[PDB]
Amino acid sequence: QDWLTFQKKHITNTRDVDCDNIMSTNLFHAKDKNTFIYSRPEPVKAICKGIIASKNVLTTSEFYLSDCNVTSRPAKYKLKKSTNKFCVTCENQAPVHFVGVGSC
Repeated sequence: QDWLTFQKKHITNTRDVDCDNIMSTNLFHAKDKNTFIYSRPEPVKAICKGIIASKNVLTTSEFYLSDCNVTSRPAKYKLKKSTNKFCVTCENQAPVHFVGVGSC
C-alpha cells in the first residue's frame, strides 16, 4: 500500500528468513506464501525512480529472493532461496506493492 509497508512485507535483511516464525505474525497472518527480497532498501527503492502514476515495473537486474512456501502442515514452511527479476507497483517514485516474480 505504501513504501513503509512494502519494506516490512517484502524486504528482508537476512536471506535466512525465519519462515515459521515471521509468517505466523499479524503482518502475514499464516498465509501460504510470501516472497522476500534480500537487499538493503535504497537499491530496491531506486527501481521506481521517476515514476509518478501507479505503474508495474519489472526489474532489469536479478535480485536475491527468499520465499516462505507452506508445507502440507499449516503454518510449517520451507524456505527457498533463488535469484530472479521481480515486478513491483511503483507509485510516486517508490515501490508500494509486490506483484510477482519473473514477470508483471
